[PDB]
Amino acid sequence: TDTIKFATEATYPPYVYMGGQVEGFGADIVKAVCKQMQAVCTISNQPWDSLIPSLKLGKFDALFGGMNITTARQKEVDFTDPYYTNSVSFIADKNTPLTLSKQGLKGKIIGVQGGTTFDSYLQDSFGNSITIQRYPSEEDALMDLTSGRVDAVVGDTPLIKQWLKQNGRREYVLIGKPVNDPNYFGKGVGIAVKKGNQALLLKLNKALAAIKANGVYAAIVQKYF
Ligand SMILES: NC(=[NH2+])NCCC[C@H](N)C(=O)O
Repeated sequence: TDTIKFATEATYPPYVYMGGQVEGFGADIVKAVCKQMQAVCTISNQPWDSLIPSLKLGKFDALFGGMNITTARQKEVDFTDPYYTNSVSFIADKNTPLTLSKQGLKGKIIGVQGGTTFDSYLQDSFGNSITIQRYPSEEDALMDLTSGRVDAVVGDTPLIKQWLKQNGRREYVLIGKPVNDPNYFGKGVGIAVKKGNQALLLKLNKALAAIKANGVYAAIVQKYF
């Protein structure tokens, strides 16, 4: 559709991040679909909480950036077909990037609410490579994270973000881990457009399918994953 404005908050590696240009897996997917569509595009970096309101007001045409498709979000916006698996977010101090793998988290302590699906996911995906500390609640896990007693926390992101905001901690940020274990697959990550924008949605879906078909998608995946 010749001109398309995308927005994200560039704070979620490896999906999106700051290279003063937005970079990352999602940024490359967006550039690739735009090329496929013969569209001219920009990616704007804006506060996470402003994105959906701005999409609804029509300031942007599309949102992306490690955005998990969820039933709740599907009530507010329309998503494309997913272009990668869903992400489990780890919350950690921004001063130290983490590689979210068995080797990258070697010697780290990860806090989690005990007995939850997040706890099971950590056990299955990391096994004995990490130390898991379990808490009665996400708040208790965060009390340890933000006093330096664990390295990262895994839990419900909207609740965690709410806690961090209420308690005036901007120091802690999210890192995305793609879920490769089919037992924990969700709908995936997708590009969001304004609810009812069927024309753009169809164009984006066709473009995503086309980059999958011509090898462009596979090369982008190989770059990051
Ligand atoms: N661009 C970003 N800051 N993305 C954060 C995404 C966090 C999480 N995956 C979610 O779907 O809510």
